[PDB]
Amino acid sequence: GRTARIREAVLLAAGDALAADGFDALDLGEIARRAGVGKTTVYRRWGTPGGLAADLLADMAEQSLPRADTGALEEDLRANARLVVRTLDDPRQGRLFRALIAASLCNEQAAEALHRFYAVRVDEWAGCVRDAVARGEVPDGTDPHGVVAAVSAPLYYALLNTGRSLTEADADRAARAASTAARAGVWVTG
Amino acid sequence: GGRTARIREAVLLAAGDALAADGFDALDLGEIARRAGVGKTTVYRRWGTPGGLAADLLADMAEQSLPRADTGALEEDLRANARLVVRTLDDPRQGRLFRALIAASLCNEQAAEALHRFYAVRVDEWAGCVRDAVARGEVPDGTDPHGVVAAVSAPLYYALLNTGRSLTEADADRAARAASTAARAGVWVTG
Ligand SMILES: [Ca+2]
Ligand SMILES: [Ca+2]
Ligand SMILES: [Ca+2]
Ligand SMILES: [Ca+2]
Ligand SMILES: [Ca+2]
Ligand SMILES: [Ca+2]
Ligand SMILES: [Ca+2]
Ligand SMILES: [Ca+2]
Ligand SMILES: [Cl-]
Ligand SMILES: [Cl-]
Ligand SMILES: [Cl-]
Repeated sequence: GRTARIREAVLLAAGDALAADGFDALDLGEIARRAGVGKTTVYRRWGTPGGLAADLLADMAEQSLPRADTGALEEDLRANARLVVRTLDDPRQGRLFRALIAASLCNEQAAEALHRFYAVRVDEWAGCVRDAVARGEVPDGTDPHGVVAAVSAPLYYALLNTGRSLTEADADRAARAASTAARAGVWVTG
Repeated sequence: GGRTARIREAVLLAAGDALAADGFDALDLGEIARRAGVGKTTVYRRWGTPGGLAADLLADMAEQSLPRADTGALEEDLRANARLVVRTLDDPRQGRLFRALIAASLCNEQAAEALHRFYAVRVDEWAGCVRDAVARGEVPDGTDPHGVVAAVSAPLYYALLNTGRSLTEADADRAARAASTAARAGVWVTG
């Protein structure tokens, strides 16, 4: 429909601008000009740069892809880690994710949406751990969220804290570390 | 030495207070000068920009970072580390300061280089624990100390920045236990 294709264009423009210039530069009147839509429409619908980032993160969460299902926990977590590395190492996507994390640190609306995005992604990949528990590969009571969060965590710590580039070897070690600890019962609750 | 050093101390204290209160976006060098009781021309001359002020604060934070635990056991060392990270990030002031410094790194290349240097200093210091654990035969030869130590802090930050979950002591203890278990199993042996 009309407003659906306008939203699509406005979100594309937002992702492009965030990747280019970061959250500090994101401006709704400019996104309106770039998307070719009335300034009033963009302000009315998204309100602020943080609302625009929030809705971009909503869209990203809604389109997040299903988990791998290989039959083995480590292979599943490796598929996960390698996709996160391919995403963060992409010139555009890596700059976009940095800008969206910056938005979350600057703006409470964007923070809520960023956390919801990671909740959706973790909860999807958590199905791998539920399958590993059912097949007896990891102990009963293993928290799926903790195991999955543990796979992405060192990839983001490299991105953001150490400032190192990520490699496929980093993805494999993130998955191997989490798998090893999960098998040993590290995330068995209580 | 002297008034120049006192001015830097005052300006950096003022910068930390402002970052923690109001964030990177809000930092203004003229306001910092007033808060620190220092002439504004000196503040703009010496630090230039909010990103330069953040970078120098991170330099001071790196220079002052505290020595590692040395308990005689890898997992107890990594647990001391993780508990300190959680106490820092869960502290109202310090947690806000660290979020603001990470925001500065994402927005400003000068602050980014300084941020990465800060984490390099902290990780390299705690890496001493892993080298001790190798020498005592607790983890295999060839274990990468950087990788093990980074692995401890990583899920704590991913809670802070990505999931938005509050951090607990139990989170610290699992972070240390996961990295220790993985390290003993040879996950960070280079090659
Ligand atoms: Ca612009
Ligand atoms: Ca404007
Ligand atoms: Ca703000
Ligand atoms: Ca704000
Ligand atoms: Ca699913
Ligand atoms: Ca204030
Ligand atoms: Ca020192
Ligand atoms: Ca020792
Ligand atoms: Cl993730
Ligand atoms: Cl300024
Ligand atoms: Cl750290």
